[PDB]
Amino acid sequence: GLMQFTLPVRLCKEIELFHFDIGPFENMWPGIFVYMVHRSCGTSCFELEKLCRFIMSVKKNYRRVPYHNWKHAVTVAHCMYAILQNNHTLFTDLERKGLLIACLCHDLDHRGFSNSYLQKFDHPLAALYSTSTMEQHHFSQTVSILQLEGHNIFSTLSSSEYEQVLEIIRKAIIATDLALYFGNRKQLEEMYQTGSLNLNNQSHRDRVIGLMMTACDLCSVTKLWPVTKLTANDIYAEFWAEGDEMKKLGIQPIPMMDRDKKDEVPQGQLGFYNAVAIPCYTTLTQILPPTEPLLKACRDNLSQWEKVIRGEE
Ligand SMILES: Cc1cnc(C)n2nc(CCc3nc(N4CCC[C@@H]4C(F)(F)F)nn3C)nc12
Ligand SMILES: [Mg+2]
Ligand SMILES: [Zn+2]
Repeated sequence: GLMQFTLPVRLCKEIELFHFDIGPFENMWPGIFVYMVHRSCGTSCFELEKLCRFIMSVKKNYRRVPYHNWKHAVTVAHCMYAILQNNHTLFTDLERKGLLIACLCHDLDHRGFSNSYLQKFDHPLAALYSTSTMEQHHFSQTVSILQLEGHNIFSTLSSSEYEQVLEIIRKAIIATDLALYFGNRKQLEEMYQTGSLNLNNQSHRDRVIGLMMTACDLCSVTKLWPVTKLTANDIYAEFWAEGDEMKKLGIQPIPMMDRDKKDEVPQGQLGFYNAVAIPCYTTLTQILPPTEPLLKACRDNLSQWEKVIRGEE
């Protein structure tokens, strides 16, 4: 256990910042993740051989799709790392263990299609899981990989601690269904404003961890503008392929997914920042003040989309 992972200087410094981009070198992403586990959890948290085997099977179970791919998994895990490292004393040891794994696993075996497309196509997954269809699938894939021989990274926990970590992971992964975010955020907003928010209340922590999951999942809007803008291309590449598959079933896609409305993307981003992203980081910053850099970066990117609309960029 004298075997620390170490990053080149620029990465060692910049990985601590919320806006870090993990880079185009896929083969460095596993080491970046182990580095983050070792600092946010400890060199004691997992056996290195088991953790390495788990990461590589997780990678193999992400698909070659434009956005919901292995790079997205590691990107979402890094945003969680930055949240955890900026709120040293707010989280339990089980939470530090579970949440980086949940982030790495949270889109396992994504096919690049929405819950709504699986329901309209009548995919078998839509009959097995009637709500949060893909997110129940991602959690089921995580359990599968944890059960492969030599892949049980939680083997040193008691039965009850193992049950607890798998429940943190399950709830964190379900919470990445954006349909559930609007309601979660409204309850958190009321709880904060009436001062009823209690981090010793388990159902309150669960809500706060859900919002952390949304914030990490949406973190492309918190990056430097060139990263944000190029990530948006990948996001729409998926939506528009789904739009094409909606038109093949004889269904007009929603505007978000209709490549004929390419021109409105700037205005679509404004709506998304104002309805989803800004509210997300605003409520997160109220509950967890040291996450403010996420809100500040989001607002800078909103202002860049505003520039695009005025043709100033
Ligand atoms: C989940 C998520 C994560 N991260 C990001 C950055 N995004 N961007 C989105 C798309 C947002 C969105 N774009 C549109 N547009 C685009 C043109 C037509 C339509 C409108 F007519 F509005 F302009 N509608 N909507 C709702 N969804 C996400
Ligand atoms: Mg997802
Ligand atoms: Zn995701």
